[PDB]
Amino acid sequence: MKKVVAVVKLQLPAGKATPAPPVGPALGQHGANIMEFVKAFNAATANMGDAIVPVEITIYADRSFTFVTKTPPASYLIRKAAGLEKGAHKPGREKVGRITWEQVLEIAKQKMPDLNTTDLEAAARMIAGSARSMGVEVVGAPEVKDA
Repeated sequence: MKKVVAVVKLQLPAGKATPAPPVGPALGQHGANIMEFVKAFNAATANMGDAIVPVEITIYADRSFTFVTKTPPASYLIRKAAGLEKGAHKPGREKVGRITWEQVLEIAKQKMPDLNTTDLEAAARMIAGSARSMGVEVVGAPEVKDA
C-alpha cells in the first residue's frame, strides 16, 4: 500500500536556510518539525558550502520525509558519482569532479523517462554536460574516433 500524502518541492539556500524558510508552515505536514528539516539541511550545506538546493521533501503518509539534496541539481548525485568528497589533506591528483558515461547515463535514464528528452544521447549529454559545467569532467566516454 504505497501512496505519498505530501511532498514539498522547492529551492532553499544552501548554508543559509533557517527554521523560517519560504514554506515553514506549509512544510510542517508530517510531524511539525522545521528545525530537524533545516537542521539536517544546514548540516549538509554546512559540511559542503553555500549554494541553492531544490528540496524535494517527500512526506509519506507514515510521516516519512524522504529527500536527498545538498549541492546544486546535477550534483545531487553526480557529486558522489563524480568524486566531490572533501578538501582531503592530500591533493586529489585527478581533476576534482570526474564522472563516466555509464555514470552520467544511469544518472540521466532515470532523469529522462520520456519527459522532454527521450533517447539517452540527449539526456546523456545533459548529464555528462551538466557536470562539465560543474567543473566536473567526463572520465569515461572513450573518445571513439577511427575506432
